[PDB]
Amino acid sequence: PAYACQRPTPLTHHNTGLSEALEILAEAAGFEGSEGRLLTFCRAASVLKALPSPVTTLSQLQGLPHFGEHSSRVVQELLEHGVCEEVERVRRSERYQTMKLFTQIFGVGVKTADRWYREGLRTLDDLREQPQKLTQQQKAGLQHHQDLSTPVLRSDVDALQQVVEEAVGQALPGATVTLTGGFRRGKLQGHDVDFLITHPKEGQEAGLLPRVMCRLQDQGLILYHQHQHSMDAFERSFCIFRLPQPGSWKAVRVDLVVAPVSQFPFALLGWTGSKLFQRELRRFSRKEKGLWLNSHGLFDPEQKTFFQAASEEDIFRHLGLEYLPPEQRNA
DNA sequence: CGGCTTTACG
DNA sequence: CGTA
DNA sequence: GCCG
Ligand SMILES: Nc1nc2c(ncn2[C@H]2C[C@H](O)[C@@H](COP(=O)(O)NP(=O)(O)OP(=O)(O)O)O2)c(=O)[nH]1
Ligand SMILES: [K+]
Ligand SMILES: [Mg+2]
Ligand SMILES: [Mg+2]
Ligand SMILES: [Mg+2]
Repeated sequence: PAYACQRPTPLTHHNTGLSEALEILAEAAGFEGSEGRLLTFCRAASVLKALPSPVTTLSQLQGLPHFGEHSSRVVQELLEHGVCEEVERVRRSERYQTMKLFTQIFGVGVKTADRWYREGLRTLDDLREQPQKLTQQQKAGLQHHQDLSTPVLRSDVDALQQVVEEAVGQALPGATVTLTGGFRRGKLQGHDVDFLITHPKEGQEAGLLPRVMCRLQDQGLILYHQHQHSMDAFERSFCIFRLPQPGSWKAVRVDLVVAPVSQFPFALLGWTGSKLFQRELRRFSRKEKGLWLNSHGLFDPEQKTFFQAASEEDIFRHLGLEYLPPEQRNA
């Protein structure tokens, strides 16, 4: 199928080297402001992730969506020689390495990274030498960069889920906490931990994060937090937690999002990802079904009505798609 | 060409 | 501009 | 970069 939401995409697969190479080119395209090329290379990579066995010959690419001349050439060289010269050229280029370093800082996007690169900056120390030019978010991302570069593990997730569950339960009787993001899709490692919070009585979830954050801050667990007030915007908090470790601690990015229970299935679907799965699903909804999907709902612009969903299964059914559990959304 | 997910908040 |  |  042409859309990633039409096919199961497991976390581990049979074309790891080929997908890795295409995702290098996708990332590099993004660094150069070519978001169309990034999307195609990402889609091509995801098609290989969905295949039931390894690609060993070029003919297997015939008929595969999103494989044109460029993506096919990359696979051809990897099959024939074990490397793709274009990919290796990107890997060792100063532009790619610096843009990857900068864009992985919390608070730095492609545009900021590119400006810093054009200004001649190249290292984290170059950034630190002019703290007056950094936002508070970027200061926090640099302050904690080493820890934030360290993979978050399942044991960290379990520990953070307990402290968030404890704080949410202290802030609002009856509130629930659901692990979302990459760990819900079965990832064993990740860049952060994402939690979705709700309450079974519509409206009772309002005003929750300030209470949650105060209780976390009084335990000394919050190194950074950025709160966004709240339906078409959820209350959200992008945090850096201080996570205890044997004899020490490490900083961990944690995202908290609160949804009213009426919108919980849409929030869970959106925050579970993957990012490409989400994009593909929303593209499918609009272009194939004429319905507008976001993290709050599913809108019929002809009838001018929102679909009330009680589950992710409801949403897949309303879109005419076979249900995919989170572990098969690893597009 | 025209499109490419989503979009309020800080 | 940045954040999911 | 690929699709229509
Ligand atoms: N609308 C929108 N949703 C996004 C975007 N990026 C991600 N999402 C959605 C889809 C994402 O799955 C979800 C959580 O975002 P992460 O925590 O940044 N990523 P994940 O947990 O998958 O992996 P890891 O943390 O290990 O890097 O938010 C975006 O630019 N826009
Ligand atoms: K970043
Ligand atoms: Mg173009
Ligand atoms: Mg995450
Ligand atoms: Mg996150």
